[PDB]
Amino acid sequence: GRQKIAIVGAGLGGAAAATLLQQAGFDVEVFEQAPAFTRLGAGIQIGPNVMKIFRRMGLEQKLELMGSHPDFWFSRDGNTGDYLSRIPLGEFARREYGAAYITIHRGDLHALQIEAIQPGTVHFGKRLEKIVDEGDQVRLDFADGTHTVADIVIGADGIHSKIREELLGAEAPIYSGWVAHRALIRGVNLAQHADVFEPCVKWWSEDRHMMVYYTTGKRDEYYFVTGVPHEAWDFQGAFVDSSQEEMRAAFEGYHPTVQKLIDATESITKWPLRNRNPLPLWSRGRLVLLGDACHPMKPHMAQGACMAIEDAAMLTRCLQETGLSDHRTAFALYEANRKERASQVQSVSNANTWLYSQEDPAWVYGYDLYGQQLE
Ligand SMILES: Cc1cc2nc3c(=O)[nH]c(=O)nc-3n(C[C@H](O)[C@H](O)[C@H](O)COP(=O)(O)OP(=O)(O)OC[C@H]3O[C@@H](n4cnc5c(N)ncnc54)[C@H](O)[C@@H]3O)c2cc1C
Repeated sequence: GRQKIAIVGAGLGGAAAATLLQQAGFDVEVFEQAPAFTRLGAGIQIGPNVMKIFRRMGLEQKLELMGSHPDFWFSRDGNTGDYLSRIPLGEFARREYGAAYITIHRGDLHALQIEAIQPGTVHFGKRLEKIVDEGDQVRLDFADGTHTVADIVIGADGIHSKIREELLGAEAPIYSGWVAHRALIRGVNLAQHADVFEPCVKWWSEDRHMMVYYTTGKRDEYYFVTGVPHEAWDFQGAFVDSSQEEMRAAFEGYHPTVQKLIDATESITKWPLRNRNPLPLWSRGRLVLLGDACHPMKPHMAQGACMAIEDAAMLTRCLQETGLSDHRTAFALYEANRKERASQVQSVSNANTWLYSQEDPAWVYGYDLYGQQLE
């Protein structure tokens, strides 16, 4: 008796799903390949639509205390500093969308999310190598020679998803012609230029950009992440070190505020971004996918983790409707209730002009996931 869910991947999507599903009364364990838990030294942006999901988890208030609450998102021209858009966030967002827009330290958010999972149910050092849906249950084999069995398996295992591979076979090669540079800035370097350093700003030019925001309400730590054309990635790491000289050449011509940020860094890392992504895969048999395993996308709108967390919330609602004994109905309802919004996000990402002009972002931030009728 008593049915079991195995989740592969303890990233933001897998850890959200584990929390929501356990809080709903399901029996859930999580299997993560990393040998240890790492707090990523990076920021992340979380819109009101996802703060409403952290609310269900009991984490919204804590995240509000930890994060920065920008009053606006500014899009600015990279060369001139002209204001291309002034998107109201802050108290306007709280009233209009029903929750805060925050920017926050991603590693600390991630730790808080894993700490909401029942102790004894998250297993590190478990890299899935083989999975077989035997028809009435699924067996999972890990690289350390252990295994586990479950009634359904959630593929929360990211763009390199092994669940996706077991279903579709080996994915065609995808190359990388662009990178994201990442840096955290603190210090007198930050204090010296605090008057010109706005809380949430995207600096744009013809073929590249730099996004910048604070990670905490103290505004003592300032983060940037870029998107920049780059030669094909052939390094073994998921990242490599970059340098100020690299960044200053890539951002030649940008406004003095951006040059000040580059000069203020101590350590920059570079991350490969894929040129292409496959079409969504939602479920097959006893396997269901969420987040970057399901609908990998270019990072143009920076809503990927938010979409993974929305997936987790909607999947939980659908399993609450059907129970685990009727997983095929749940998995069908999940896809039916997510695919159009995922497709709108895809189409707007393709245009790559999100908040470049003074547009109304309500369709993203005002979305009411728990209000949607599953039908
Ligand atoms: C430059 C950039 C900026 C971004 N900014 C934002 C932002 O501000 N806001 C936002 O919402 N999103 C943002 N995103 C998108 C976001 O990072 C991703 O969409 C999100 O991480 C997807 O979460 P996930 O849980 O689906 O996958 P992941 O975060 O990739 O997690 C997958 C997990 O599965 C594990 N795993 C993989 N293979 C296996 C295996 N075989 N066995 C076991 N475990 C395995 C991995 O180790 C990992 O822990 C950005 C992305 C980029 C590239």
